[PDB]
This record gives sequence, C-alpha cells and structure tokens, in this order.
Amino acid sequence: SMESVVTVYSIDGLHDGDNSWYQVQFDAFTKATGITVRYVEGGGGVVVERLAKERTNPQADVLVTAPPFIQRAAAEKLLANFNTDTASAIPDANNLYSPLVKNYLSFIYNSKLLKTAPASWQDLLDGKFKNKLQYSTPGQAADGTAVMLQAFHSFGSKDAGFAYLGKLQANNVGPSASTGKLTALVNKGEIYVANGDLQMNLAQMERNPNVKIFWPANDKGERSALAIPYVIGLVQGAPQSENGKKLINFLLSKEAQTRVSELSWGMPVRSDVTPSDEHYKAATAALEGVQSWQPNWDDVAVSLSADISRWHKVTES
Repeated sequence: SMESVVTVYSIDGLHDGDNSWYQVQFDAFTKATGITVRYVEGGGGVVVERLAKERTNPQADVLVTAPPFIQRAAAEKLLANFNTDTASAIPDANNLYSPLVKNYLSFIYNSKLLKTAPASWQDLLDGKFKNKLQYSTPGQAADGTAVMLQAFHSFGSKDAGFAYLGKLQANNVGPSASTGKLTALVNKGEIYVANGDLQMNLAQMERNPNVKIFWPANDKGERSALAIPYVIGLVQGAPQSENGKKLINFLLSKEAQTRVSELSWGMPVRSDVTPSDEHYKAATAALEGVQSWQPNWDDVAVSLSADISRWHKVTES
C-alpha cells in the first residue's frame, strides 16, 4: 500500500494552532479521504520562490499565498489549469487560482489616549504623532507593503502617495521588520497608531484593551482597505495533482468555509455560508463603512520591487 499524501505550501496565518482552520480542515480531509496533508509555511513570496526552485521536479501540490505572489506564480507558469467545483459560489475565481479566505490591511490606535480614531490621513501628520506612530517596512513586512499600496490608492497616484509617506516619515518612529509586535506598543502608548491586518488585529484585541482598529479617510471622505486575501491554486507538475484537486475543492466547500471565521479570524469567500461565531461579528463591525479595493495585481507583480526601492529613497532621504 501507500500512505496517500498531498503537500500544501502556504503563506502563514491559517495554521496557528491545533484548532486552526488548516489543522482542523486537514484533519477532517484526512479522515474522510485517507490522504495525509503535508504542510510547509513561509512568507508569501518565499513559498512561490520555492516552487520556482523546485520546478524541474515539483514537490508541492497546492499553493496558498497572497497577492501579488499568486499572480507571480501564475505568470511563472507554476499553476495548473483547474476549474474548481465550488467556483459558482466564489467571487472572482478563475481557472488558475481562487480566493480562499478574505483579509484586509488595517490600522490600530490607542483609544485610551486618543479620544476618537484619527479621522484622516492628514491627521496623522499632526505633530502630536511625532515619534508616536509607526508602520512596518514595505517589502520586509507584508502589511508594510500594503500601507504603501494603500497610500497610492488613497492619494490617487504613486507620486502623491509617496509624497504623503515622505511627510509621514517626520512622525514615523522608524523601520520594523514585522507588524504584529507593533500592537503591544500601541497598547502601552509607546506609539499611538500603527498598521496591521484585520485577521491579526481582531485576534489581538482581547489582550490589547487600550487598542482599537480603524482606517483613515482620504480627502474625499472615503475609508478604504486594501484586500489581501489568501488565494489558492493547483501546482503545475504537482506529484499528487488528483489529491491536490480534492483538497482545493474541500477547502472551498461550504462545509470548510463555515468555520474560517471561527477557527482563524478570517472571513469566508463563499457567500452561501453563515458564520455562527463571535469573531465574524467583530470583523463585520470593523469593516462597516469601509470600502474594499484592490489594484491590478498582475501589474503590481511587475512594479512592486521598484516601488519598494522608491519607498526607501523617499523615506530615508
């Protein structure tokens, strides 16, 4: 006989614990099918670089990563054509990849010290934020990359978003290789405002009682949040393509999707699920009146490295 297997390479965030969405779903899938799930986790670009390294003899069957890395995988011919069973249930799926779990860029502030959420991007330039605001470093921290993209959108052009971030640098404490550690700094008032992502921050609120989630408005009064979903595809040349297809369809099923919020603090991509958990209530409350948006990710895949280089030039100078 053989122990049947399928191998997942994923961006981190869905396997944080024994009761995480991936652990629970992988265990259910194995019980139902006899297929063990092997799992590798890393940064969103790291996992795609590994697929490219391994392309002459693929090891993974299923990729999960965030934009623009999923689009880089598609451009590099690392994804296989596969029309999922669900897709009718899922917005914006295509034959190479499908959204799996929704997430968003977010910001946080100290609500004990500040009487209300900062209203606008302009308010963050106030001198009261000098050395009392910090966001993580574009390119190094995924949510820092998201802040840069968000500035372009909120200010209407790359030049204008970079100009804004150059001004914000007067207040920004400095670089941070990761984002999650900033939350406790906000909670202690060492800083008053930081970036984040919605899944992460929702889960942090219980132990950070001085913090609340917010988004600044732009000069048209709009609060928007960059959509940074987890996105799934089948690996080109997978050694276990049939098992990969089964797992993809399973993770996109109504059954699996019903527990995304409960187990991970993410949001399901299917519209036909009704979460029953309190995490979802918190997510819905945070997003009320916030507009999701996204760029053309095929275009961002090409321009991102240049933009990160420019961020360094703009802020360091």
